Amino acid sequence: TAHACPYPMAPPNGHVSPVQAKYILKDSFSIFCETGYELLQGHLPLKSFTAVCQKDGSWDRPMPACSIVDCGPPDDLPSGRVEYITGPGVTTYKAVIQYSCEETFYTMKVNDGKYVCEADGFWTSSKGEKSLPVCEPVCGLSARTTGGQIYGGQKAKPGDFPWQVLILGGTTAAGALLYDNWVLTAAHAVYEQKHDASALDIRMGTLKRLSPHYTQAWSEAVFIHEGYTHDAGFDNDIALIKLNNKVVINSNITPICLPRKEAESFMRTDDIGTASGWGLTQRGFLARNLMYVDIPIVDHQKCTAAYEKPPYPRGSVTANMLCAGLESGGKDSCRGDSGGALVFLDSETERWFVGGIVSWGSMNCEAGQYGVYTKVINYIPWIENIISDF
Repeated sequence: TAHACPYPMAPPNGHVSPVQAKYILKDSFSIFCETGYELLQGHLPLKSFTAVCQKDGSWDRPMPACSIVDCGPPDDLPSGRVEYITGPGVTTYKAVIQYSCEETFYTMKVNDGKYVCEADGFWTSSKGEKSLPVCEPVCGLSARTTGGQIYGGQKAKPGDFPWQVLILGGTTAAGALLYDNWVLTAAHAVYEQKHDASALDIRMGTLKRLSPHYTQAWSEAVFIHEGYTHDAGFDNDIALIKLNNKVVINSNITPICLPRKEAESFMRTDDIGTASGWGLTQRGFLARNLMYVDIPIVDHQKCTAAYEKPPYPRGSVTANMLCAGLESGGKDSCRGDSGGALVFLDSETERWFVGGIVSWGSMNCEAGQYGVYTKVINYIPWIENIISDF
């Protein structure tokens, strides 16, 4: 009582493993699909398929499909767009799509935006990446002419300092936007709200600190340099604030660039940096409008020694700080707001980068009393290490 089962005809884009002239009781056959095609019984992908001829006249399992792998509609790229290369709406095995970032305010990182639909069902970059690319904000753009110092306080125009950030709530301080979801500031400015990031009301995009027209952001987490000690000097006075959401990048909101290896070239003694603020840490009155001042780097040895004459503490100025200031810029001109960025012009790239963070300094605006700033370049690995975990 051993008879044949209907000769197995493979589905399109599939084949039968053991090709026998006839199949009878107990015998078997499997179906394997071409590369880029998958076994489907209905809408269910199978690990594999193997039908066995029973005592009946029929096979125990019906023929499955060998259907092309579909990577599905490509995800939306934030601050970017997608283009179908192979053809409109085509998302199956070996189809090609091409991501692009918005033209002037974003640049593409992580790869060139080209993804192919692979056999595993994932859109895959040339580097083998199965995640979306990232549209990073272009940094260091400004509306200013140059570093053409026009002595003393000046009024900021729209787009002059698009990285400028105002930090309200528990503290009153400043910062600078990095990328579209980080804010660089001084540790002394936000140390007390280290265990309470929510209480940091973060605002940007506005020249006027009292304007109802600003862009709002909220801190997710605050990262104090572990080397900063609150009740013992300003060494390692640097902190990062993570924003809960990314901010829109336009003419009024653009991050400052981080200083690259060769940034020391443009921050030598007598090189000109710019500090901006409302006067949050000076005295008397706050400015309604954003102000700035062009100030030269002061010889470190001259500044070290200036802050050692009596009555003063020693070890005040460390290798983790730089000094800048004018030798006679009354009131209007001074250090800046606590946490604010001291910026410089990379002349090769025409991009502004942050070189200092307003940290501390004398009360008497400045001669012989310069501002002291956290030397940002010493902390690049510290900054890179935190921003890479997010």
